[PDB]
Parts: sequence; structure tokens; C-alpha cells
Amino acid sequence: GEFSVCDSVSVWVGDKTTATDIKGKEVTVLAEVNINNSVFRQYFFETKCRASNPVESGCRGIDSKHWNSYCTTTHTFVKALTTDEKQAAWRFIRIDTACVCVLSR
Amino acid sequence: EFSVCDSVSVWVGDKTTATDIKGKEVTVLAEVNINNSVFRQYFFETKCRASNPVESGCRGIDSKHWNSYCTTTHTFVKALTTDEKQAAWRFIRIDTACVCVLSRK
Ligand SMILES: CCCCCCCCCCCCC(=O)OC[C@@H](O)COP(=O)(O)O[C@@H]1[C@H](O)[C@H](O)[C@@H](O)[C@H](O)[C@H]1O
Repeated sequence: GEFSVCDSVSVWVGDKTTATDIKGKEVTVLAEVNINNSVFRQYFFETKCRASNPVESGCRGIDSKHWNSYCTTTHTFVKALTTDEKQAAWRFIRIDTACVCVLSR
Repeated sequence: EFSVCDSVSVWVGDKTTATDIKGKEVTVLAEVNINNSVFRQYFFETKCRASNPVESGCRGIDSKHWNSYCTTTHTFVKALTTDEKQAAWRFIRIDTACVCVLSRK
């Protein structure tokens, strides 16, 4: 009978094209690799905020009196086959992974 | 500005155990040696620094109405693994954020 402080929405992404790698550069993701008609697809599991303000006080369950709060997406790093158009390689790329509550006194 | 739960982030290069996307417990092959080329699987994980940042539970929570604690959440990354039978690439869950969980008092 639990509530999250922030409302998430997850999807699978099988068609990712563009991304930022762990070094802050913009890279292209190779969705599929076709080897002798055997196809390897890259899928990513992303979680994103629904609203930045679920409740109107910002986050849910916050002591609205002392703090203001909002909901916001944070990322993690996932390895992925990529190019920078100079080179094809596996690069840790940045991935939306959760919705978290940020405080402001 | 300030987070409701505190995070800690680690690069894990020696993973052995994991749970795949089907709930099966699988072994991770952290290190593969081919000819004289070693392949070490690297993962970026984020865990809770504490389940109770403040005594109440999560920081900032309306402690009157609300019970709360901090806990990890996960994405799914492809990892080279084994169960009893076969070696393969399986989606396994890895910790990626620390979020606050509510419960009505
Ligand atoms: C629906 C059915 C789907 C079936 C799923 C099948 C998918 C099979 C995919 C197999 C691809 C394996 C691969 O081809 O992956 C190699 C590639 O990931 C390794 O490259 P890299 O990460 O750069 O290697 C590290 C190095 O291990 C480490 O020691 C170093 O410290 C790092 O600096 C760095 O060099």
C-alpha cells in the first residue's frame, strides 16, 4: 500500500539513434547489427518522470511548509555500440533511469 | 537544492551474481579471455547511501502523515552470463538510483 514520492514512466527503446556518451560528446547509436541475416537489436530500458509536479506542491508527501520540491529525471550510464563518425565502438552512453525528488528550503 | 535520498555511485568490474529480466538468478562472466585479449565487463551502479538519511526516513517528508524510507531502483543492462545450462547475453537488473517510498500513517 505504498506511494512513490514521484511518478515514473518506463519504456523500452529499440530504435535509439542519437545520444550523449560518458564524455559529453554527441554520438550515434547503431540500432541493429545484421550479420549474415542474423539481426542483433539494441534495446534500452528508460524510466522518465511523468510530471515534474505530481501533486501541485511539487513532489508527493513533502513537508510543503519547509521545502519546495519538484520531480526530475536522472540518468545512468549504459554501454552501447555507437559511432562518432570517426569510429565505431562500444561507449557508455547516458540513459534516463529514474524520477527523483529535489528539495529547496 | 538537495535530494530526498542520498546516492552513492560505483564502477563494478567484478560482478558475479545477478538477477535476469525473467527473475532467474544468473552468474555474470566479469572477465573473458580470448587469445591474449582480456574483456572485462564494466557496470555503473548507484545505491542508497542510507535507507534513513533522517530519523523520520527520507529527507523533506511530511513525517506527520507519512512514513518513508529510501531504496534502490534499477535499469536492465545486457550482460554476458550463465545459468546451469548455457552462456548467453541476458538482461540483468543493476541499481541506478535511490528513491523515497511513502506509506500512509
Ligand atoms: C533477442 C535475442 C538477443 C540475443 C542477444 C545476443 C547479443 C550478443 C551480443 C554480443 C556482443 C559482444 C561484444 O561484441 O562486446 C564486446 C565489446 O563490448 C567490448 O569492447 P570494450 O567495452 O571496449 O572492452 C572493454 C574491455 O573489456 C575492458 O577490459 C577495458 O577496460 C575497457 O577499456 C574496454 O576495452
